[PDB]
Amino acid sequence: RLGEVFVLDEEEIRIIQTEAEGIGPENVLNASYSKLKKFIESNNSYGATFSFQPYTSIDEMTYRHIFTPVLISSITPDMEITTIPKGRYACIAYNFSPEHYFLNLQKLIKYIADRQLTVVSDVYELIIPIHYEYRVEMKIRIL
Amino acid sequence: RLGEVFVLDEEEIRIIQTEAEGIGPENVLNASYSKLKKFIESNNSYGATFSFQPYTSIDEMTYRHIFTPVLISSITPDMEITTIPKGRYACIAYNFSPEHYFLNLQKLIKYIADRQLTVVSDVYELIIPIHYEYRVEMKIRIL
Ligand SMILES: [Mn+2]
Repeated sequence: RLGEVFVLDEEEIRIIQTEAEGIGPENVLNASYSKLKKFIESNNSYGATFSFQPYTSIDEMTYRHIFTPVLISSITPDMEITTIPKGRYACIAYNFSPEHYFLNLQKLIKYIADRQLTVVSDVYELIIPIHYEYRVEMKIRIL
Repeated sequence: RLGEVFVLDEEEIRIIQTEAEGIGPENVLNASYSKLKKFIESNNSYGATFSFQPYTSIDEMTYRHIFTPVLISSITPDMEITTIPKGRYACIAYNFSPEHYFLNLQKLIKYIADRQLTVVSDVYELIIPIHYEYRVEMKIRIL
């Protein structure tokens, strides 16, 4: 159940997110996901969102928004309150590793190409720090 | 039922939206809502989104994203597919007029202050062109 696409029915998650001014996977892979954290320092797990495309290489990618799940007021603009709507999701979870990232993205991409699915959201990249290493849940909404 | 806050339970609307690079109400009031249209020319009604705050003046405001309801593929990034989640909304509809805009915003703002409600989204400004004049539906998600 780790390193393979599954389709689940998620409930809705409330989040706080902001614009990911330029930053992309290429930058996080040149460091740690700790980078995104910085954008949202103003919950415990964080994430990024990016347009779903059949990318042929990381460089083509660029994140759109950095977000964090919530659990509320006194929030400035430049930070938005939204959710990750309840729905059917194609998910692929793995332990973070540069080599893995692109590879898994490809699996998800292929999984949707075949199965001729219809995506209705961006790819959500959820980072979950594992403290005894990162856990990554890549998912995208489908119809 | 026109020019007063009501709370309804909307279903979910699928939309396409983009970043509203700087643009705000102050600019649309100096022209027509036709301005926003331009941002999303790449449905029939369009809209804008902005952070919910107890604004004391239009100038303080700046739009966040311009969007349009949908009804699907071959979409570039720089354009995002999302929704206006189903939920309970505090809505205020009126016929567009510069004088009205701020005034009604105030009503909605007051309505939430009293009633001590909890908003969980940005203010959605839905523009509906009336062709025999504009119709504006200002709404924000509540808990
Ligand atoms: Mn945005």
